[PDB]
Amino acid sequence: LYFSRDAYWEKLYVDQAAGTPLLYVHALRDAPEEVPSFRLGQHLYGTYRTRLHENNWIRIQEDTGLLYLQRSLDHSSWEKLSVRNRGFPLLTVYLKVFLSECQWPGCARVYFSFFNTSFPACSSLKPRELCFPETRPSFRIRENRPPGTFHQFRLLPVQFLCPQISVAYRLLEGEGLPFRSAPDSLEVSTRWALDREQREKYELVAVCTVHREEVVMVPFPVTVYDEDDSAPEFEN
Amino acid sequence: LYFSRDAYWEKLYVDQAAGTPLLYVHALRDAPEEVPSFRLGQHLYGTYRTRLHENNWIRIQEDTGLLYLQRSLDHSSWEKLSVRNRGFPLLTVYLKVFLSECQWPGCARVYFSFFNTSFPACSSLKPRELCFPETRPSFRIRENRPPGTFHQFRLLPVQFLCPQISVAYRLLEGEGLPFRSAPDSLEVSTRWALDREQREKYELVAVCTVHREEVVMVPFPVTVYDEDDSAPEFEN
Repeated sequence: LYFSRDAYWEKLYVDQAAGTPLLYVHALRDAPEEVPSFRLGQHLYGTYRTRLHENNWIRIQEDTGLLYLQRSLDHSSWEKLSVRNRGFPLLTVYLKVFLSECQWPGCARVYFSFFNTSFPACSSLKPRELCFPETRPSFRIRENRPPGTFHQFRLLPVQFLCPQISVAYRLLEGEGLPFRSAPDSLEVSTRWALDREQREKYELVAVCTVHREEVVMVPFPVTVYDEDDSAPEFEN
Repeated sequence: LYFSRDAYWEKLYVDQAAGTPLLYVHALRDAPEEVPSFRLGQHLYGTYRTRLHENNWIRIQEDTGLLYLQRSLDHSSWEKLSVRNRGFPLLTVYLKVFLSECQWPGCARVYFSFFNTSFPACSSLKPRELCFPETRPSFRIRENRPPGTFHQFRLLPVQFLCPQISVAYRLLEGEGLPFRSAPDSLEVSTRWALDREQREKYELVAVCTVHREEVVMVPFPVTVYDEDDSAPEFEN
């Protein structure tokens, strides 16, 4: 089994409610019977991999790969983490996610940009921030390995705190291609095994419709990996 | 052998001359006859450990642990690195430094904050920026292992580009303590083996005198490690 990304990212605010869902990770199969079992590392990490504190706040669903807040992060929580960050401003905190050192394919790092404020007002959010993470993701899919779900598009803290904003997604430029994003689906999956001899790189278009409708589009890149090698491929 | 820090940091600018010296790393001994031999990883890394490019610019002196620019980083160099950073703004780039996955005690990560400008005018620099890195370092020294040099204070790009600014350093609060920073020395060393049963943590004061004299002081923390365990200790 391997993650379809080496790194994930979202934002965390002061005083987000226990019960906020954060994002999903995804593991694809190396053999047909493989089933992921997700678990978190024990600690939260800050600047230059500083070990900050035991993670008392974030949990993952072992079967489905959903990360969520088990306990709210209040002002004091963020202070405990800040003071352990070796003098650097606390800008980012991350966790490790194992699927059965933290390195792809067996471990993903989930990064959260900390914002010292409340989650913003719903009405303040522009379509780009409602639709996709701040930097669009790219994906890793091994040739000649079984197809499966490798992404989910909806921003979970936005769907949770702003449930009155409707958001929908589709792909462009995937016709004839192995990718499925079905009507009303927030998931993206492959349809058949990939093969680097046919295509090494895909670049689809992800399209988000918010609401009066407004649309935002971003590239959707997928690199086809070797069945076996662990080394990251360059991305351009 | 082990590094006396897990992470190092400095700044890099556009168009710094080939031949700029950057900083030293230091490896202390686990047994009396051990001698480090330093080598760099093959690549430069950017945000969330993105593998950016082969490192064509920075070299290290294998015996002494001096990192320096073998080739200037011009506007185009920084563009090659930026475009490989997976859509994230290029703020930090790092290298791995092996002494015989990159994890203490055998591997240190050296981080450079990239500033898209020329190195600043010498006359613009305040004493704090002339004296110490932006976030002060802290050190790791194993109990019951041989003493040795574990830090060097002078900021090498500043000494190189601003040689008309005199800078000197000493410690306070080390009397009776195992630390030596000698008159006119820019190095700090231990004098005898440490022992966690006597002291687990030291917090000295590093004092820099610039030039008319102005002085800046910063804490100088040292954590005493187990002779054997690799796990980072929390720092407060």
